[PDB]
Amino acid sequence: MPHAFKPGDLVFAKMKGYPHWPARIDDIADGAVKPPPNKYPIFFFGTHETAFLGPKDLFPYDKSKDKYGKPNKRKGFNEGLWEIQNNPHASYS
Repeated sequence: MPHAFKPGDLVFAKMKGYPHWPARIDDIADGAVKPPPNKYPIFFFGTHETAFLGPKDLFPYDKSKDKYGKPNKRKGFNEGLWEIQNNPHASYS
């Protein structure tokens, strides 16, 4: 059965006006800006941007890849597919 989201979990994350996007739940580094309550730090593969999202916008990668894991015209998306599949836990700093 599902647990709560934890750092390292892989997802497609949904933001308004964007396709479901390969992403991971990030850690918050010591000394770094924390998310608002009920929000997780989301690292988007390919674009390498962070946004804060709640679970309603987080789709677990294993369950969702057959729907959302397909090339997209959007900038950085295809890079993003490679990253989540090939090295999703790497430093992209």
